[PDB]
Amino acid sequence: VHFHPFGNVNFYEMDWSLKGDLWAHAPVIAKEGSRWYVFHTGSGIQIKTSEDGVHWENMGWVFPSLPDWYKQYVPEKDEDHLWAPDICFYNGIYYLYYSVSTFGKNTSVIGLATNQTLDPRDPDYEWKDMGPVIHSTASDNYNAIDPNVVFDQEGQPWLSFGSFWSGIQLIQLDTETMKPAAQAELLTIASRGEEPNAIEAPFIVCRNGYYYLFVSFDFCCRGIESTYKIAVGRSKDITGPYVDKNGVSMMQGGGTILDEGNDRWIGPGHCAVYFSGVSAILVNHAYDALKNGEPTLQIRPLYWDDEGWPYLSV
Ligand SMILES: [Ca+2]
Repeated sequence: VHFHPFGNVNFYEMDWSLKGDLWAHAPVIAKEGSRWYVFHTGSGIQIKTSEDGVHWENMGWVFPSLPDWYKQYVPEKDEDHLWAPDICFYNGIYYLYYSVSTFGKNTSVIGLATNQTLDPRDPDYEWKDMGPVIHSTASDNYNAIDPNVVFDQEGQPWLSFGSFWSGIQLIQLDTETMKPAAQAELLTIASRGEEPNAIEAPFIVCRNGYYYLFVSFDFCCRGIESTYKIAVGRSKDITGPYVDKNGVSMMQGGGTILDEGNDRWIGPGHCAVYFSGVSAILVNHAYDALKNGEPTLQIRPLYWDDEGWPYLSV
């Protein structure tokens, strides 16, 4: 995809036995030139870099000091952790969306930071605070966190996001501002139909005339007791209805489970999917049962069957 470019690398031929600094929650990846970059949850948005995409090293962060406008949306926030970023490349600019919120509340706001390049060595490197994208107050029936941008086949950028409450939301973005028009309609596209509504961290990709919505089911942030599961559904239209393998709509708890974790890597969640030629990778974090259940970066090749459904190799 033009907005998540990786060149001519072949993900299927690579060894994904990662090493280095791998602690990470809700990681996303981008490649510029010969450098790989991971952005994840943490103080001012944490950054990791790699030469090959296998050996990772912690670098700095996007915001050394948090913008004052956050307080207008989340006055109660007392720490500097920004959550689940999303990265895309468009018109020579890198758009980094992130979440500003407080655990358990829907008084949240998704912000946008842009940069001309991802390489700090370049004179043009500067993460600019481009303000709020969309927000939720306690009166809203949705939570404005966990953003993901996807450009449909027709070149139209869309923003999906959401966590609990009414579920996964979808809204059109304008190409110029890369923000929703003031009167853009907000549409709900996935929900467990349960209470609490444990669905979040949406990620949409388009493959062979189909849009695939990956989401995280159940619970996070509990170490080895996390119950996260990665689920997926698809639709011919970006707006839905997204349905799973059994024909069940994702608005009614539908979703085909891609990974439920195991006894070594618990509760895999907050995924991202990238392509390069005929290859693809699934990126996510999982709790390390061998290291105090710390959120750990995971990258695995992602295949697709004859029916078009994705699956992880063994
Ligand atoms: Ca995400």
